[PDB]
Amino acid sequence: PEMVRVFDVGPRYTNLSYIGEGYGMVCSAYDNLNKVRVAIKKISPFEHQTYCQRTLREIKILLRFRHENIIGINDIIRAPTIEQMKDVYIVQDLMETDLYKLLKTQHLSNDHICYFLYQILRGLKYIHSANVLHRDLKPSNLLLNTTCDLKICDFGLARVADPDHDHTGFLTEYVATRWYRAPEIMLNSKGYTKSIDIWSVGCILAEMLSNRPIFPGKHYLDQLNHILGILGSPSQEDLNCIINLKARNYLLSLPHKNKVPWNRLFPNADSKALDLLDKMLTFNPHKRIEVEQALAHPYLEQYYDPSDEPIAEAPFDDLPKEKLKELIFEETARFQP
Ligand SMILES: C#CCNC(=O)CSc1nc2c(N)ncnc2n1[C@@H]1O[C@H](CN=[N+]=N)[C@@H](O)[C@H]1O
Repeated sequence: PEMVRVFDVGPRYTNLSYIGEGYGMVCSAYDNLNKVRVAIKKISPFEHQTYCQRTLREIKILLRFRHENIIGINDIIRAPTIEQMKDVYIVQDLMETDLYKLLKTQHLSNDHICYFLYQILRGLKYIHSANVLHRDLKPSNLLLNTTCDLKICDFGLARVADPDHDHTGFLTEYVATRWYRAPEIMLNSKGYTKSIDIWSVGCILAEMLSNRPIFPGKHYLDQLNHILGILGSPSQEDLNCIINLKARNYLLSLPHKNKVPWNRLFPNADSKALDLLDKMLTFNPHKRIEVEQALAHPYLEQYYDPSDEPIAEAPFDDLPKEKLKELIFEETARFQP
């Protein structure tokens, strides 16, 4: 068996190269059936029930989705029996880079920003049409190939939307990446509505315009104060939508902050881009633009075509890992001989 930097994927996959790490490690490899290099991630989740959760979610959702702007699973490798199954290998198309790596060193043209945003929202339209929330959209979860085709990846924190149960108290702990969290997560939201993903896309759009995160909070409440430092103080109407007193009185305790105009923050940006940015980065999640409205926005008019923006055929844990291991074993059976 080949070893990189204990990789067990043969004999279909050979000539492995390290790519990176972070629930395991990712390599590229030659696929001797399809005669092309692919990406393989090795996952070792079965001890920690948390790992088994994220792994099962990603596998289940990505095997059910089929969309040009969502990464597919080509193959899954694992032992023939549960007893012998310690690692799972996920095989995907090899993608040249991701948007995080790209924004570290490349300035994007406006034409690239517009194309990337279109593809992000086209993929998100399909996700949301399945009643799924991605819940961790950020640059490193947007893969890009050599021709800038964009595919959303990593559904390990994804959930079925549940708006009726979205309310919670002030300073409720949250897992998804801090810089891309909508302001209501810190105030009164569990992140169970589609508007959580639109906020994240707004943050991605801002970052494409300047190559720097727009709201780089250094800790939990600091995130909210970066957001308010640009958006300014919420209106009386938007406060009145927050019924929870601890959250509301926190906001009322802050000094008045004026809005920072988007065209002062991004003086080179296309004005239509900044109009759509404003609508994605709206404080009140009920007033925030939805995915299909964003696709119809004038910034995207070169690409918008609802007939070519498909939706899903149908919509979409306390569990002891023994049942989760078993669930993972079952979900991955279709790739065995
Ligand atoms: C197989 C499988 C499961 N795929 C994932 O879980 C998403 S990661 C990823 N998928 C890639 C892909 N299909 N082609 C090229 N490169 C990829 N990376 C890169 O692997 C290091 C980050 N790892 N992390 N998290 C960085 O270089 C990422 O660009």
